[PDB]
Amino acid sequence: NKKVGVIFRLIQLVVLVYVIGWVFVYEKGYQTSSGLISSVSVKLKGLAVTQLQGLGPQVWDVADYVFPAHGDSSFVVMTNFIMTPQQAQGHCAENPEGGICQDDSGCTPGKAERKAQGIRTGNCVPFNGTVKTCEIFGWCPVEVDDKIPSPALLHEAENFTLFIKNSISFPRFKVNRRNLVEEVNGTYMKKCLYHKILHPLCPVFSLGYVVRESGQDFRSLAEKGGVVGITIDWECDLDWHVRHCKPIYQFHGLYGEKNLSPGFNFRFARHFVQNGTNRRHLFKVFGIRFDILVDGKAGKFDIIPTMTTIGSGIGIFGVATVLCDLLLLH
Amino acid sequence: NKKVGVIFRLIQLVVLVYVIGWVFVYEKGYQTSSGLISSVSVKLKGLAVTQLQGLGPQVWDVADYVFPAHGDSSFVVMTNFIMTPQQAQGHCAENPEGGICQDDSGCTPGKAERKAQGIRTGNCVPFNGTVKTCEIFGWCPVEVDDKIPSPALLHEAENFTLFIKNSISFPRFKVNRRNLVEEVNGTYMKKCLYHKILHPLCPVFSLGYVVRESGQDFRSLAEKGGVVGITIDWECDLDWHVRHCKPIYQFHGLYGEKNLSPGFNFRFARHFVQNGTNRRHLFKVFGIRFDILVDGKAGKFDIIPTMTTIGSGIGIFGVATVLCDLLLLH
Amino acid sequence: NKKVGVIFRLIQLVVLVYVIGWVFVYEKGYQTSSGLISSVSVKLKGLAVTQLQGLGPQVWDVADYVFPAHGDSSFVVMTNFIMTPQQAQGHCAENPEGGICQDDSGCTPGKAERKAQGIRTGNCVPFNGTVKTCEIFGWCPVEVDDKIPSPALLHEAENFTLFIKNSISFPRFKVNRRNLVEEVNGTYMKKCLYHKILHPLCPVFSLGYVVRESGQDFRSLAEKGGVVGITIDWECDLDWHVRHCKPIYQFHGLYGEKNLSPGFNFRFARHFVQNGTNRRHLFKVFGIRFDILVDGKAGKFDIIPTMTTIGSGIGIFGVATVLCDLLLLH
Ligand SMILES: Nc1ncnc2c1ncn2[C@@H]1O[C@H](COP(=O)(O)OP(=O)(O)OP(=O)(O)O)[C@@H](O)[C@H]1O
Ligand SMILES: Nc1ncnc2c1ncn2[C@@H]1O[C@H](COP(=O)(O)OP(=O)(O)OP(=O)(O)O)[C@@H](O)[C@H]1O
Ligand SMILES: Nc1ncnc2c1ncn2[C@@H]1O[C@H](COP(=O)(O)OP(=O)(O)OP(=O)(O)O)[C@@H](O)[C@H]1O
Ligand SMILES: *[C@@H]1O[C@H](CO)[C@@H](O)[C@H](O)[C@H]1NC(C)=O
Ligand SMILES: *[C@@H]1O[C@H](CO)[C@@H](O)[C@H](O)[C@H]1NC(C)=O
Ligand SMILES: *[C@@H]1O[C@H](CO)[C@@H](O)[C@H](O)[C@H]1NC(C)=O
Ligand SMILES: *[C@@H]1O[C@H](CO)[C@@H](O)[C@H](O)[C@H]1NC(C)=O
Ligand SMILES: *[C@@H]1O[C@H](CO)[C@@H](O)[C@H](O)[C@H]1NC(C)=O
Ligand SMILES: *[C@@H]1O[C@H](CO)[C@@H](O)[C@H](O)[C@H]1NC(C)=O
Ligand SMILES: *[C@@H]1O[C@H](CO)[C@@H](O)[C@H](O)[C@H]1NC(C)=O
Ligand SMILES: *[C@@H]1O[C@H](CO)[C@@H](O)[C@H](O)[C@H]1NC(C)=O
Ligand SMILES: *[C@@H]1O[C@H](CO)[C@@H](O)[C@H](O)[C@H]1NC(C)=O
Ligand SMILES: [Ca+2]
Ligand SMILES: [Mg+2]
Ligand SMILES: [Mg+2]
Ligand SMILES: [Mg+2]
Repeated sequence: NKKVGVIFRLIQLVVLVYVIGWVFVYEKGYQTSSGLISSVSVKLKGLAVTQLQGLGPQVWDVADYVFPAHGDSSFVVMTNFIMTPQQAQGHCAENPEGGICQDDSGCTPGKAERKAQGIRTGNCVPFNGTVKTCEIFGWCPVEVDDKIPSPALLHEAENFTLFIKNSISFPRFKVNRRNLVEEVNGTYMKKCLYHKILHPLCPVFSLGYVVRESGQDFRSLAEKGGVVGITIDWECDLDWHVRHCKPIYQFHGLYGEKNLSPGFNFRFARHFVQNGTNRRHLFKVFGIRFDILVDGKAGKFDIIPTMTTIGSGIGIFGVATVLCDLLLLH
Repeated sequence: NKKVGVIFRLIQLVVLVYVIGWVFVYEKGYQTSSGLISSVSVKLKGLAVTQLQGLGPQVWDVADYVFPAHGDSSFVVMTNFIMTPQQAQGHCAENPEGGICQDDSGCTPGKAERKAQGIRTGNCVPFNGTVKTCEIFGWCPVEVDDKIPSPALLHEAENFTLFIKNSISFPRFKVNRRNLVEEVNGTYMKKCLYHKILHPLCPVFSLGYVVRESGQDFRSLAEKGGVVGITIDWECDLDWHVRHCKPIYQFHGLYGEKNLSPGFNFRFARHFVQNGTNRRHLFKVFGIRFDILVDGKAGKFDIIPTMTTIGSGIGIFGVATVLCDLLLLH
Repeated sequence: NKKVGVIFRLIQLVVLVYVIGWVFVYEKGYQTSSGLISSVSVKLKGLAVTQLQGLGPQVWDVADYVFPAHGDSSFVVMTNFIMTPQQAQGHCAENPEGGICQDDSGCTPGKAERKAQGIRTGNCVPFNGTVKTCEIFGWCPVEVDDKIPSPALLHEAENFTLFIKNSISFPRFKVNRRNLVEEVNGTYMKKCLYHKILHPLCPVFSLGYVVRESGQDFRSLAEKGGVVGITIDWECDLDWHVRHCKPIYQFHGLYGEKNLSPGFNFRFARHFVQNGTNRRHLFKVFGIRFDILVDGKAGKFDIIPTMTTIGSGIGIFGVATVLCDLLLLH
């Protein structure tokens, strides 16, 4: 019965290497894990000029296309918009999307149950020469978004510069880290663009590069909106120096079927007073949605997790020996 | 004895079924699990007309009551508000809740330590015919919010239509899903409203229906504000087809004591220039805020989790056999 | 030997006391834990007057320095700003930090690849008496933010009052709780300031106190920006009365190296129409970023977790007895 003893010793050494190698080195059992508190700050530096027929050139800056101007992890960068200027409340025709009337008797006074555009007065007024729509009480210039410009108005926003400022701190270990690692210098930040292989630590991200890394064409998203997911990973080992701690950036493309509700869009208004009359400008903005999520874990050596892992390894070794003895007994 | 062997085989088959079933089949240990990256897009439709005393009708559209116009998981829908128009900086009387003075000597120049309304000039001026308040420097049309209208101004927002666009993707499995499931055909959305049993996949949610599902009456919340929590679950099995992956919507009502701090409210201003003077309109908006949280888990068959579960089951079987033998030995 | 036997009995009773005490009493294994749904509401009460050279006093109320006026867990409180008023689109000189030209031939028509400030017409115009900059198309009053005032403009915002309204609910146990505990009352809320020892339940947080508890001086964070992280813990036991459930507030300071990108800052603009011409006021706001994160769990007695913990304890006791017997055999 020497071969059975050799098999027993082989199982013994295998489970020993498993409990000493996988639990300690691979899983970092002797270390302890703690969460972090993260705050994301984003700033854009880009300018795009859009010229519309019958209107002067429009200058767009960081305050314009960044609607969360205060700064948030979730922000929208405007790429295409539909402008309905000089809106004023009054009795006027509605959009043909709500309904088409051939006579005043067909119109019913009240409010539409679904997709209401205003309060119908019960009269049928011609929206244009061909068709007629119900008269409603509201903003007289209706947003007609049936025509979307195929070339993106803010097409210059493809190669803009996006700077992400992320500060993370572990309360258990009392260590504060920032995306600006020691390998990040001022002269380096002056001229650098983020790359997956060349410049990973450069905190300046190109919007077109971010969109292309996610797997989406920038033009199709700029046409009618899009969603891009950015994730920052702070997995690091505090047994080494804090210089080794560096963030990892991953880009994920969030998209759906193109036939049903493609892209991301919303409507906002700028209220102003002109000539003593309250007016507003309505914009249907097709912009790319950027969501930043920060998840990180830090491991530092501690005696209690080490002792617990040693006890678990001893228990696993004992269970393995007992199972081998039972298999030998048959 | 025979009973000893019967009990032994019974425990054997019980632990075998346990390690091959609940542990393996029910808990789905043969599949790996990972998180998702989610982005929430919300769009509101519906119009409400509010006619104030001594003021013309005010038309409110999606851009108006939705203050997060860009689109976020946490958004506030206006249901009631208190409007103080034409606010200009100057020297004027303060609110009575801040302080009541009977003479100029009682007033003290400076700023209030708590609940400051303006820089006190140091003179006692009559707020109205009966009482007098300290003169302060700031917006002279001071907000008087002691009277809240019992009927909600934007009470038509009960049966509005809320569209939620959620795109989730699992980076581990590289599978992208959207709330617009294959059952959603685009024409179904034209005439569907979300229901717990009838229309679970309709992406259009009625605000009143959501408030009722949360366990609250819409009128009481619309009067003085409210908080409603919406959760979306994406638990699915990747071994089946992707069509089986469907989101589950749950509504939670977040409330508290009605006596102390009832509802939810905030204050914002719209700055404009009229007649060469900087003026603003102050609104105390009593509206219901909706917080959308997305959590999902996907499982797909993998060999390593299966092997680990098989090893754990074999270990548990061995431990159970040892314990049964020790118990039968007595 | 009897001594070996009593040693084995001592070891087994020790491990039994361990598995019965640590798992049940200390770790609360007999009860199950679930997550919560949290919504954070913040309200600021404070007024700061900033007087600029050549401009009248400016009143900044809650609606002014709270840019997320609708209310969110992540909000920025304005403490210092650089104001550039009366911005209009035109052909004027650019900022000298972008480029300096000595002749018209040096200028290149087009847009800058990095940090673009506008569309260069191609002519070199004098920015001031000494130096000349490239003429660009855009907002003529180019922002000159080289000089930052050392005293914070909104330095009065140090001892302002911040009220946090957090409502949490556990869907598994259907228990709803709010940060306003039964001990907190209206008279207490009228006059109280949060303290770690004196007033832990007071929901009114002083901004200066919050910044000092995080470990940062308020002056530098007000001058050049800062980030402060607030965490709310709702760890509670449902075996006791709901009165014992009270939130715990912790403040974490998120900072980085001062040499490279110190503090937090953003840029926003207010659009208005004056004299029939579209104009805007651009502000470079240096403010403290406040992030509120809520994480908590609740535990209530259940039979299935208790039975599972009892089974695990019996298994651990059996494994320990088997290992002790194997050691005694050696
Ligand atoms: N989106 C961006 N693209 C390119 N560079 C950026 C961007 N954001 C910041 N930077 C650079 O990082 C440096 C430090 O950033 P910081 O947060 O101090 O901005 P800032 O200096 O206040 O902005 P500005 O350069 O407009 O004054 C700046 O010199 C700036 O040039
Ligand atoms: N809140 C809502 N209530 C009801 N239907 C909605 C809502 N939001 C969107 N829809 C419908 O869903 C469809 C697809 O949504 P999508 O994001 O394409 O809107 P859209 O067509 O860009 O906006 P609009 O309908 O204003 O032109 C639209 O035809 C629209 O009618
Ligand atoms: N930032 C704050 N600082 C000090 N006290 C506050 C603050 N926010 C709210 N409170 C106090 O809490 C009480 C209840 O809060 P609530 O949300 O009802 O405010 P409110 O009464 O709507 O606002 P206001 O007091 O301005 O009318 C109020 O009486 C108010 O005095
Ligand atoms: C009038 O408006 C309708 C709206 O759908 C459009 O189909 C039609 O072509 C328009 N006619 C003219 C002459 O513009
Ligand atoms: C791409 O980047 C360059 C900068 O080198 C810029 O000039 C160009 O306009 C960008 N492309 C688009 C489509 O904006
Ligand atoms: C700063 O770090 C960057 C990293 O690539 C490096 O290229 C640059 O030379 C460094 N500058 C100094 C002054 O060390
Ligand atoms: C004057 O204002 C005070 C404020 O509380 C109010 O109680 C009182 O009724 C007012 N008097 C008149 C005549 O409006
Ligand atoms: C309920 O919905 C209907 C649409 O069918 C609408 O007409 C009605 O105004 C809604 N109720 C309220 C109180 O808004
Ligand atoms: C699309 O799916 C919906 C799901 O309810 C169904 O009612 C509708 O008939 C379907 N349309 C088509 C054209 O299949
Ligand atoms: C002109 O502007 C430049 C910008 O850097 C500055 O250095 C210089 O001192 C200015 N000269 C005068 C006279 O203001
Ligand atoms: C500190 O708080 C007091 C209120 O007691 C206030 O008067 C003072 O202005 C505050 N300090 C600063 C620097 O704002
Ligand atoms: C309000 O709460 C405080 C905090 O302990 C307490 O001292 C005070 O007695 C309470 N007042 C009332 C009326 O309950
Ligand atoms: Ca205006
Ligand atoms: Mg449309
Ligand atoms: Mg009040
Ligand atoms: Mg600068």
